[PDB]
Amino acid sequence: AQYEDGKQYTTLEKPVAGAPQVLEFFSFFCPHCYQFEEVLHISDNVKKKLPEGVKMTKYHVNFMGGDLGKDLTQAWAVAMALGVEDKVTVPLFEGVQKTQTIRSASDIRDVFINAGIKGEEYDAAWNSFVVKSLVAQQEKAAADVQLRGVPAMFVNGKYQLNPQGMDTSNMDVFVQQYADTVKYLSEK
Repeated sequence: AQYEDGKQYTTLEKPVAGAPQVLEFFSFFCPHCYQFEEVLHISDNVKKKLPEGVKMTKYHVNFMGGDLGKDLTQAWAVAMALGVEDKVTVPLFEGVQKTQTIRSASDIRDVFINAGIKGEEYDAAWNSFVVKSLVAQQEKAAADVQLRGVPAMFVNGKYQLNPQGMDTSNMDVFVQQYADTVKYLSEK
């Protein structure tokens, strides 16, 4: 074919029922995730090519950056509950990896305050049980698919994107190939 198992994607030996249609995993500690987010805008270019009536989910993971890693997964859960993913994603990445000014939960909280979420509203969300389950969901979905590395994309719990098997000479070309692959897998 032109799209072969083991080449632009791999297939899960243990498929995952009821999974989100397009499921992406990242870490604010993950260097390629930074690339994927602010240089390549993968999430965004995938969205643009998906059929629709298809929803896109993105989750943070715990296995990078120890204690601060977990804090970031809760903070992402807060982002998700308040719907402020778009206002914090970039300063969260740059605070962990570029400026290195995120060193504690409090520094994470600063990013939200500066992004305009209110302390009262952030602390309330942070501590809410809706956020607890949303953390639980994030962990469960990573658990369901044997996740040991990020970035990672899964399409209906049975296909996993394999970017090592795509050309990287041209970034735009890598992105199109990536998204088209998601689209092909979407339709499968």
